[PDB]
Parts: sequence; C-alpha cells; structure tokens
Amino acid sequence: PKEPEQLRKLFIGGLSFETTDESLRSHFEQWGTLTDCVVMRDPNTKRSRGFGFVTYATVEEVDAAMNARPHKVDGRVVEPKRAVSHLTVKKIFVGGIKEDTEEHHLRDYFEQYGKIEVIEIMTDRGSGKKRGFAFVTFDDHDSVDKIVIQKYHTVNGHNCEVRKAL
Ligand SMILES: CC(=O)Nc1cccc(NC(N)=O)c1
Repeated sequence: PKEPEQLRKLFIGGLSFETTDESLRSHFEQWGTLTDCVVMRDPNTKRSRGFGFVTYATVEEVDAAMNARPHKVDGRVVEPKRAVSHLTVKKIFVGGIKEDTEEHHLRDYFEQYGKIEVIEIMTDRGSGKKRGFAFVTFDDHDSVDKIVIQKYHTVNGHNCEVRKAL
C-alpha cells in the first residue's frame, strides 16, 4: 500500500521565474521518483507564480530531498516544505509525559527527527513539581513537520500528544 499522496508532496516556494516543470523535475529527481511535478503559472500570462510542487513515490524520498537542503534550483535557493496537515515553526509541545519523564527520554526519541536545540520540561511555578508536558525546539521546521503528521508518539512508555507550539 502506497503512503497517502498528500504525505509525498513537497511545496517549493521561491522559484526562479525561469524554472519550468522540466527543470524542477530534473532537479528533484536526484532524490527519488517523481510522480508529479508542476510549476504554478498565471492562467493568462503563463508567467510563473514563483512556486510549485513535486510528488515523490515514497515518504523516504521526501525525507531524502529535505535532507539535501539547501536546494539551489536554476540559480536560486528555493524553500521546500511538506504539504499542510503552512504554520512554519521549529518548536513542539509534548503532552502526557507525566512526572517520570526526563530530558534524556525526550532527547533520545526526538533527536531522530532533527537536531535539538532546547528541551524544556515544564515544572510548577510554586512547587517545582513536573507538570507532565515539555517543549522541544529544533534547528529546522522539517523535524516538526515530520513529528506532527505521525498518528502516535511513544516516549518513556507514555502515549504522548504532540503539536506545533507558537
Ligand atoms: C529552517 C527553518 O526551519 N528556519 C526557520 C523557521 C521558522 C522561523 C525561523 N526564524 C529564525 N529567526 O530562525 C527560521
């Protein structure tokens, strides 16, 4: 069974107006099989709108393309992002971790999604007791985008609620 097409798409902003369906495809085919590749254009003038999208055959190919950023396409650094499920943030809320979850539990799990810059385990302002939630800040938004599309996150035995923060 194929992964849903929405999860295989990359929206590419910041295109050179000279980028075409063919040149966008030639570039992004370096990281996987493209089932679709389109530059958005004005319906009357045919002038590029400066963005487009590519669809890979698999999610692992999307990952490969994102891991190969920055992408310079036809002389311009472009801005690839996964399809919306865009609220482009580098921080997540992690809820449901209870009182026994520590920094290393969160680091060991989340470091496989991206490079972590900050882990903040929330504690009660009055007592110092753990409140059962945390924030994790990454160096890049794609980590967050991969995280929030998963149905489940299991950390320290807890089934966690994870959402984009701020
Ligand atoms: C690669 C990536 O996610 N960059 C990004 C995303 C959101 C905000 C900012 N802002 C900033 N000053 O760093 C940067």
